[PDB]
Amino acid sequence: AAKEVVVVSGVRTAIGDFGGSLKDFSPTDLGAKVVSEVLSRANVSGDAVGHVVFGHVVNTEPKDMYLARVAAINGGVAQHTPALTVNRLCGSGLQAIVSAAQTIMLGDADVAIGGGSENMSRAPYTVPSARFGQRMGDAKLVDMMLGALHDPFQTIHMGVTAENVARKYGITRDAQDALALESHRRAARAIAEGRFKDQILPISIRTKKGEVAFDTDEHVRHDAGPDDFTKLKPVFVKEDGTVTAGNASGINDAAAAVLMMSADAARAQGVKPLARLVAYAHAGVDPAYMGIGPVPATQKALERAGLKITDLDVIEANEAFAAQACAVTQELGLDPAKVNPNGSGISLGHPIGATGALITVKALYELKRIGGRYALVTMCIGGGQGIAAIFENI
Amino acid sequence: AKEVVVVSGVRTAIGDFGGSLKDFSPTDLGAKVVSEVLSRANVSGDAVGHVVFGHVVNTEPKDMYLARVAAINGGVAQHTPALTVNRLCGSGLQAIVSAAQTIMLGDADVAIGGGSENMSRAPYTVPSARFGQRMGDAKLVDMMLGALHDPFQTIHMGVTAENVARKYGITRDAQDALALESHRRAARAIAEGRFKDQILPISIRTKKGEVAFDTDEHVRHDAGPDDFTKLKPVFVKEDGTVTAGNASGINDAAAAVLMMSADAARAQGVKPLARLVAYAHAGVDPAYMGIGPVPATQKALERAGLKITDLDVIEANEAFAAQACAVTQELGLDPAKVNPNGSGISLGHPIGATGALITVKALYELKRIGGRYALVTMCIGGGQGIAAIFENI
Amino acid sequence: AKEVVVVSGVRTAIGDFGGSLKDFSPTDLGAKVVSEVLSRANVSGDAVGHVVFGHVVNTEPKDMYLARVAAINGGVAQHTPALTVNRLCGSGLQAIVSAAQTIMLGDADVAIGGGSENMSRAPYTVPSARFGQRMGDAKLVDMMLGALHDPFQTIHMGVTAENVARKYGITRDAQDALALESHRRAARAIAEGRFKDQILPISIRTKKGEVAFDTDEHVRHDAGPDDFTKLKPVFVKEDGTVTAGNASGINDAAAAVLMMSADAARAQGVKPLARLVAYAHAGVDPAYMGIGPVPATQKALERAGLKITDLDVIEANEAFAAQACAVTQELGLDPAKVNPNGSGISLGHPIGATGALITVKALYELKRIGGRYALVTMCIGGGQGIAAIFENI
Amino acid sequence: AAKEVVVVSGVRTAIGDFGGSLKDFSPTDLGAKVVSEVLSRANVSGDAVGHVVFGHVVNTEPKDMYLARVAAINGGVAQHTPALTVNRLCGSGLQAIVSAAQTIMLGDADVAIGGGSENMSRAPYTVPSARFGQRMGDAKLVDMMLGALHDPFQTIHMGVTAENVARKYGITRDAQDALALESHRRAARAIAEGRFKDQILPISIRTKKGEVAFDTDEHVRHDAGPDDFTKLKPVFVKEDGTVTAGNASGINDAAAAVLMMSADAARAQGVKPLARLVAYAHAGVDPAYMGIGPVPATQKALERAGLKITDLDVIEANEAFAAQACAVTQELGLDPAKVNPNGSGISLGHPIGATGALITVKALYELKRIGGRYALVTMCIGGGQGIAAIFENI
Repeated sequence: AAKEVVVVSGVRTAIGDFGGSLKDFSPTDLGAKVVSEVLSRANVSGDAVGHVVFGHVVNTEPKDMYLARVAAINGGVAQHTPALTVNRLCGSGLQAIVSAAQTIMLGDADVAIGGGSENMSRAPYTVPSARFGQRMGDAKLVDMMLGALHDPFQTIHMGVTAENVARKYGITRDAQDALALESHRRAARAIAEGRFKDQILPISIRTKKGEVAFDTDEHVRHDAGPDDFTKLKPVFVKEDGTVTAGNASGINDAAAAVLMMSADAARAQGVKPLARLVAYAHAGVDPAYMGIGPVPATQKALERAGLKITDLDVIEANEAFAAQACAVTQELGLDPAKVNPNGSGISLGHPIGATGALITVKALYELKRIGGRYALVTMCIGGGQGIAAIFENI
Repeated sequence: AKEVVVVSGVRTAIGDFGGSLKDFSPTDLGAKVVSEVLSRANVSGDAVGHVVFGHVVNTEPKDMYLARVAAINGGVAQHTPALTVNRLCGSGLQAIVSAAQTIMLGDADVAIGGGSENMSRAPYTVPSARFGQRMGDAKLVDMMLGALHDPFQTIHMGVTAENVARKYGITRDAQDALALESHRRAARAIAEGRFKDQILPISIRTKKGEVAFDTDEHVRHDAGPDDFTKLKPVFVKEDGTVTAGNASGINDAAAAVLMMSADAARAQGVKPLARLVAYAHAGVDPAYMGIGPVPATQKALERAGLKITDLDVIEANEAFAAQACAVTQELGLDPAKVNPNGSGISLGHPIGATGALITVKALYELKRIGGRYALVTMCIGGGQGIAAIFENI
Repeated sequence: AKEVVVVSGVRTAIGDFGGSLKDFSPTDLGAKVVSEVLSRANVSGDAVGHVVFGHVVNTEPKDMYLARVAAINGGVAQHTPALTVNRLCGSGLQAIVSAAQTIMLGDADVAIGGGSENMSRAPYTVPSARFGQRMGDAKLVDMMLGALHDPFQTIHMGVTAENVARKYGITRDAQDALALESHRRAARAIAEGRFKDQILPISIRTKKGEVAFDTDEHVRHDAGPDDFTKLKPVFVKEDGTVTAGNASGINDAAAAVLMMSADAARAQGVKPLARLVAYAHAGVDPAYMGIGPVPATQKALERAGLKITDLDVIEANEAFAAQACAVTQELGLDPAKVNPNGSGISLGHPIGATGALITVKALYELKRIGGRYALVTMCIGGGQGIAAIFENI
Repeated sequence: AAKEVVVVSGVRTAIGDFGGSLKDFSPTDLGAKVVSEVLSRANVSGDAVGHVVFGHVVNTEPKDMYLARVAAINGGVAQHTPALTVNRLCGSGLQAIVSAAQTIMLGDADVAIGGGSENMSRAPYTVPSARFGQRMGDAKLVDMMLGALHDPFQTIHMGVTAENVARKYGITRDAQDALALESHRRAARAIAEGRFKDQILPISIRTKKGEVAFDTDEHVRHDAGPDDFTKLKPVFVKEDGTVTAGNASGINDAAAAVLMMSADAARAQGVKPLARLVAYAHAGVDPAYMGIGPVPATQKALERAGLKITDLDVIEANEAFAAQACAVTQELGLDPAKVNPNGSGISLGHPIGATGALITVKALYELKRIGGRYALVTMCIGGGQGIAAIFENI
């Protein structure tokens, strides 16, 4: 049978705004930082890692095509360890964990690191005409960030797909604004109570005034009220819009990782782990309704775990758009009080490829905060997919 | 872990840098090979549990969706998950392994694994363009050349080939000898038609009319040893051995295989190419990445319960003659069974697709000669190797 | 106002877009023509009072220094002031006028006037690159095409040529007739050697060895009317008449003349080409810029006390057959005396240099036929014309 | 003989910082604004202009290759008026005035506008490899602003040539800092007393808070003291430097213009003019010592006017670098109290192609402020030139 997967350690950076506090840190720099820190939290030597897998979507420089391997080596993992970079768009961070968990389940590794890293502030422009020349007439610099945020089949912003989902599932503007506000208030409470302190790795940021520690998610508005979201205008369609800058996730910079071991290695070393992996599942949907991807993915994951919605103490379902996040909670019958209890993409940000690893970290630490048992991690995926994993606190 | 059978496979002909496939984006070539493998396996696009594609150099925004776009435009139903993987030069074989893992773990009964790369379309980036340069000249960065540079010492992959030539005693004469033979085996394979059945022709729009591109165009059909000894090194100024002639090209191509669980293949009455026996991965010193195949192959043979002499076909990519000679030498392989129809030096190296493409070759060679076991392995920039073993059936 | 004599002049052969002079920067070509005119006039580079050069499209930072770089690297002493002027297609003749003005006003006894342009090397700009684009695709702007667009209506200069064809009754047949004849006159001039003495050969580095570039390469030597009537318009989709064949090319070239006060020329025993009789400028509707030469020429003939029938040589640049036919028609000129050896359609239009270059032609034609008065005029994008009249001596 | 040239009107914009308040106004936009305003100040119809000449160095867009003609037409000058753009680097603004004055002197025009316009914030990057392609390996985006500030013969920054001049002419660091400080204090006094109000055309600048008037030279430090310049480090050479960011001119955005007429047209219309043109002169020098160009140019201009240094009531000599400006004043024997009495490039900025027209405006208004008679306008020129003009208040 398949080997049990234990998540022994996890960490994330705080999440930086677009053009904000992490804009000078490359995706391989952020990835190496979380690799070194998960190894130290698990008390695992860099020479004892079987596989490294990292999620990552937008290459900012040539090194990023080597991302998992540079993150591993500069993170202190020995050169004999294989390293893989995976891209399942917004779900890459969680995919990387599943992919790393699969090496353990199949007996190819006893230890594996799964992470993600993304720096959207550093997303590049391309010039397709530069290699062979344009010859005459104007050409373009192609924004690879906005490009990654366009559905490749209809060439519409992810935001338009969020409007498709609000329309189809009856998610009003007032519902989306209520979810957005509540996410900022939960995140601001979590910061004030220190709920994130143990799971965040501070980053010292070179400033002209001397070094200061970046250890707080800066996208969060701490003074928010209803009118900050009411006054805003829809941004992605000209007619009958509901999706705004305020009730859509940010675009952001972050990295996160977890370190996992077979259950037998974990036993024999005597680790005090975060959780075990119970099940995962994938799904594809209509690309024009990609925001509801978590629904079938979550259903299939719960079937594989032998669990029901009501057994979930903690749910991290990324708020890519309040339009889709509301529809996900509505179609699955979730309790909004248990979904994203400390905020999510709208308030903390959406550092694409890192997001799915980061919110796994969030779910596992929240399980420990409340003494819960089971957590669901799930996210929608551009191009029309969903991914879900269930973890058990142990 | 369930048994994985490879029922069908296909590849495009390999295009030269700036050549016949320069106008075909990577998702276009990926969609073509997807649609064709579905039809060769006679499998509904509604019956696929997972698509995984390897791809290294994003040429446009759509490429960040490559597997998904390849699957949808190739006729796979929207309900199928789709994943893009990057293990540099091994990405193509990785995608096959990753897709086979979904079947081994019972997450899918049917899976497609493939690779697609168009280096001709590799872009230049401008890292200062979003927030501005402000003052001073800025860089336009070659993402193709950057993909071919080791990220630790910022040296060309070719310098790591010189390192491997030093450490393992691969002379310049030894390299050009392999390079020449690779081209003769390829030209010989093209002439006997060995590649016909595995290649999907692509119609390439010319002013002269419609013309079908179905032949690997990197091959020198008139090659003699003199064409190689006259060239001189290009990666180290003095005391060098790797040249443009004994190193692979960089190229444009796509390939894919369709796989099923053993049960599903039986129930569908499909006559399969091969079965997956084992795979393994290895990490090595990045300065010596070209030797990656040796420990990968050793670990895979261990898991498969085989030895080197049980291998009837070996596709060990020729990234550089300097590396491939050393791989053969260290593993004790029979050069007659290693790349019997050429490899990267003669046929090309369309990186993210190569591992899938040479898997296709290896399976079709097994059928040509009636062999049993085939090894597929390659070196990986950054310092890895990947290897897989297949059994004809 | 003192008398201005043109003692010497020279030009390069005109290169095609992407052709023989594509590797010669504008300051390089400018320095060449400076050094040569000094030596043809036998004037020390220490004796020059002013250098003025016309130039429109900056190809690199040095071009913002063009006149100064051309003068210094051409051997003019550093104590000579140097000015770059831009009156678009008239810049070359403007530089001559501006340099002649320093002599007329007694600010200098010796002055060089010239033009230099390399359109092949015209750059692309990135206006968002300094402070960044932030979000959304950005533009790479073609500065060559932008130079050829009217800045008021953002239409190609060719559309203004269609406007001129409408208003003045210039048929498509009339245009191709001028275009064909321009090419035959040029090929005929090249064959008799009319251009030999005025052209400075430039050695152009080829893999085949050293080869001398001394012949205007835009000329079709085998031209018949059929090569023009088969092409069809390119600047308005329907109801058009201007084509690639009856419009000038865009080209790379440099030219210059050296001038002196009458007294200084006498004292130096130099045998001059001609004297400056008069000049004038005109502004017109930008949508009809191609008719600019007509009022300029009329005003210049007034100041010179001459009429159209006193002109033995006319160099009226052929920007578009549609415009040049109308200029000849409105002024009542004899087509036999207008561009007797071709002009922009056959020879090319290296814009900032053209006005200087066709001044050179006009003066050398006066010597060839023993004529007295020559008119030099051209149209100017944005809606101007410039004209100058010279007297052989 | 040559016809007398009367300067009837003049105007300038305030001078914007690099990336500052004028960064969104193109050079043809600024040029049209000053064209329309000089015409209105002279009470001259746009249909009665004989020639327009504008100085301009760095093309920011295709329209700039038509700069004088777009400035003229969009400024309200009739389309029958010829328009010329001139480039004599830093001296282009004054050259444009001389060139326009020459059309009057030679009887080709009775009215002529001479101006300059530059927007360095909008100076572009080029990509020489874009038209025909780079094929392989990295390429460059070429900074055309920094390129314009490099000597084309040795490829050294103008700042290094300023160090050549300080060395050769014995201009110490303390002298350069004293000149720099004094320029900011004079400029700040001029702003507080309103000395610039009549000569500046306000520009309404679209801001999110509503329209605000840009009418004050923003480069000026109003709170400066000696230590702001002492603390700074040399910027252009590694050894034995004296030239700093603080004692070098800024790079800037501005436009200016004057309108001139033959003396007979001015008489017959009855204008109340600023000044008459007395003489101008040019000079070239060693490109490596370009900063002393104003010395021989000023000497030759004074010879042509039949005047002496001591007849000059007002001197506008552009402070490109305190190193060169000090040497110019020292070699000509000028009184520093009469040179740049209200500041210059170091404190107000150096909007290259506009600078020479702008400081003509400054000199003519200062003549009126003090009832002086003769003003010298002079500037150094990259590549090694100088230009000078003398005006008489009438």
